Amino acid sequence: FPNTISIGGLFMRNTVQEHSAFRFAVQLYNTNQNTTEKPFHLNYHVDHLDSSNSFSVTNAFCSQFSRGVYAIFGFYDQMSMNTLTSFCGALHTSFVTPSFPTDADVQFVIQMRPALKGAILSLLSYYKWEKFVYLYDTERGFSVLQAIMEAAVQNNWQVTARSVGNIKDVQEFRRIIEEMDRRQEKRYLIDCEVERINTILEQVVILGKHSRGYHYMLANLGFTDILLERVMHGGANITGFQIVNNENPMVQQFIQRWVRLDEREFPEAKNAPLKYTSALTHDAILVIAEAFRYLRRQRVDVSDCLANPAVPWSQGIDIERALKMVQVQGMTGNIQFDTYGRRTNYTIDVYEMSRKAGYWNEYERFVPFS
Amino acid sequence: FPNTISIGGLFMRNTVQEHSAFRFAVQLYNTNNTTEKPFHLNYHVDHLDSSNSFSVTNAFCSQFSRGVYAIFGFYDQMSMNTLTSFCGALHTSFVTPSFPTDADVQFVIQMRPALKGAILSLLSYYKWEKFVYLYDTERGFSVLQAIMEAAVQNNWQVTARSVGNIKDVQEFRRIIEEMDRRQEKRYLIDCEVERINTILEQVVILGKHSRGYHYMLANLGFTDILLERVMHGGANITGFQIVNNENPMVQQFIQRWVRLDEREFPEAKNAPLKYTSALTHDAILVIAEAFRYLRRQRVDVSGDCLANPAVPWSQGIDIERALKMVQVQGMTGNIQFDTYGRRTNYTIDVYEMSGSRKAGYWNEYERFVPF
Ligand SMILES: *[C@@H]1O[C@H](CO)[C@@H](O)[C@H](O)[C@H]1NC(C)=O
Repeated sequence: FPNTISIGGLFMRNTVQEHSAFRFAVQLYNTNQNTTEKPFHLNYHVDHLDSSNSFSVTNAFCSQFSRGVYAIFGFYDQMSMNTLTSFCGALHTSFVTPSFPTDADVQFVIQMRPALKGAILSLLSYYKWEKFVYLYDTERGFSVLQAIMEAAVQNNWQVTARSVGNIKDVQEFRRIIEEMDRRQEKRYLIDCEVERINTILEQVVILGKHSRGYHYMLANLGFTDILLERVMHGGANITGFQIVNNENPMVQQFIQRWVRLDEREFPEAKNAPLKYTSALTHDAILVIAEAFRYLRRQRVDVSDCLANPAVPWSQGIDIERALKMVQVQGMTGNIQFDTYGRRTNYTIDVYEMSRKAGYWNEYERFVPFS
Repeated sequence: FPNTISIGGLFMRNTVQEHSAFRFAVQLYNTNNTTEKPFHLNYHVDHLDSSNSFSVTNAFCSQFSRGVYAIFGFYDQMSMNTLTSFCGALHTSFVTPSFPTDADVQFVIQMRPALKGAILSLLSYYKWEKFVYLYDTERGFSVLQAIMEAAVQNNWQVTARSVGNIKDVQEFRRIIEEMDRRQEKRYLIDCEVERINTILEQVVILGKHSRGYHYMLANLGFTDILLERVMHGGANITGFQIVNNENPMVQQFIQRWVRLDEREFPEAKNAPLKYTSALTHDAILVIAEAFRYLRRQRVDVSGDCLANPAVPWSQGIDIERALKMVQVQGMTGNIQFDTYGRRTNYTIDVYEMSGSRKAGYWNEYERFVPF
C-alpha cells in the first residue's frame, strides 16, 4: 500500500474559504498525533476554473487525471455538472463534492450535501401550507422544483411559482411581490442562492408592510449567511435549515483552531463566518481519509484521458465502493452514503426565528420540540 | 492544395436516414464535371450512442486528431454546449442541420433556418389574439421567448403549457379538457414531430376536437406529421416547409434517392425524405463550395485536444470564413449565412390543409405573402 495518496482539487469562482478549509483539513489529517489514523501521507494538486465552459473544464479535469490522483475533490455548477460527472463515470475516478446533489442517479460521485426536498415537504405539510408563493432559481438543480410541482398536483395546492434566477433588476422583485399581494399571499418559499435571498429580503423591507403576518421559508442550507435582522424587526416568521450544529464539540474545537490561522496562508478563516460548504469540505477529507485507511486494511492494490479505446481503471471500483461505505462523524453530523453517492441517515435542524424548532431525518420525518 | 479533403461525421441516435443522405451526397460530389471536383472528398464517421459529455468529447477529439478540415454533425439540448465549446476553442468548423442556437457562437454553420419570424407573421395574419401554446424545449427557447414578448406587447391571451416532460398520453387529455373550459379553439404546437403525433392522436381519440379548431404546427418536419385523422373531422391545419417539391433539384435528387439499395443506404426506399436529410445534402453542397473556393484563393490547409502548446489565433479562420460566405442553391432554397453562421435570405413555404394547398411563402423582407 502506497506511502503517499494524492488527490485532485477542482475549485471554482468564489470558493476561497472552501479552498482554505480544504488545505487545512488535509493538514489536520497529516499532523495527527495518532499514527493509526495517519498510515499514509495525504497530498494534493489544485486547479482553479475561471469558467464553467466545457473545454476549460475538460482541460482542467484531464490535467489532474493525468497526474495520477486517486480521487478528486471539487465543485460544479449547472453548466459544468454534466461534464464532470460524465468524465468521472467513464474513467472510474471518484469525484467527491459539496455542490448540489444531482437529479440523475450516477456512478463515481460522492455528494456531501444532503438533499433538502424531504425536509421542505415535511414542513410544508406540518405548517399546512396549501397556498403559497414559490420563488426559485435553478442553480442548485431541479430536484426541489419538481418535488414541489408533484406535491402540488397530488395535494391540490395553489402554488404560484416564479423563476427569479435571471433577474438583474432589483425593481423587478418589487413588481413580483406587488402582484402576489393582489392574490393575498402571505407565505413564501424561497429556493434561491444566498446572495439572491438577501437581495429579495432587502426589497421586502424597503418596500415595506411585508413583515407582520408574513412567513418566509428559506430553502437553503446557508441559513447563517442570510441577513435577516431587518425582516425580523417587522414581525415576520422565518423558517430555516442547518446541518452544522454549533454546540457539537467537534465543530467548536475545529472553529477554535480555524480562527487562529494566518490571513495570507488561509484567507476567509478569520474575517468571514464559516460557510456550511466549508464544513462539508472538511467532512469530505474525513471521508476520503477513512476510505483510504479502509482500503489499506483490506489490502487492496491501488496505483491518458481522451483515449478512443478508453482503458477502464481497475482499482477505481474499490475506491468508489470504499468512499460509499464510510460511516464517520463530522461537522455535518453522521455521514453515510447510499449506492448513488447520496447522503443517507442525516439530520437537518430546523430553525424558527430564534429557536431551533426541531429536527428532520429520513425515518422520523419532522420531529418538533415541545 | 491537397488531393484529398477529409471531413468528420458526428451522428446521434435516430439519424439513420441522415447518415444515408450524408454518404450519398458525398458520393454525388465525388462522381461528378472536373472543374466542380478538383479534390477528393473523404470522411470518417462516429456514432454517439448517447449525448453524455464524455462520449461526445471522445468522439469529437478522435476526429480532430485524424486531421479533418470540418465536421458535419448533430447536437441536442444536452450536447450543444460541449460541441460549440470545443469547436470554438479548437477553431474547427462544425456544420449542422440541428436546431439553431440561442447564443451567437463562432465556428458553427447552422443549416436549419429559424421559424419564429414565420410563426409570428401567421399569428398576425390569422389574427390570433387568444390561443394555447404547447411547447417543449428541444429546439431551443427562441420561439418561446418571441411568443412571450409578443403576447405582452400585443395584449394577447396566451395560455402556455410546457409539455416536454410528459410521458403519459392521458395527461395531454387533461390539458385539452382544461382548455375547453376556457373556450380555446386555436393551438400553436411547438414540439418535436413524435410529440406532435402523440398530441394529435389524443385530439382524435378524445373527439369533438376538429370542426371549429385550428392547429398551427411550428415544426419544419411537416410531411412526417400524421394528420389524416384530424383533418377528417374538419380542423384547419397550418404547417411550414423548406423543401419545395416543384424545385427540379429536389425532384432529380428524389429520383436517384429512391433507387438506392436498402442495405447500403437504409431508410431511402421505405421512408419519406425528412427535411433534415435535405439539409444534410445541402451541407455537402456548402462544404464542397467552400473548399473549392479555398483552392481558388490558393490558401494553405493541412494533433491533440489537450492544449499543451494550444491553437493559434489564425487556424481554421479561412475555413470558417469560406463556409459562411457561400451562396448556393440547394434542396432548401437559397443558402447563405450571416456572421454567426445563421441562415439568411431564406424562404419558408406555408401550407394549409380534404385539402393540402401551399397557402403562401415567408421571407425576412416581405414577411408572409399569401398568393
Ligand atoms: C438575397 O437572396 C437572393 C436569393 O434568394 C439573392 O437574389 C440576393 O442576391 C440576396 N441578397 C443579399 C443582400 O444577400
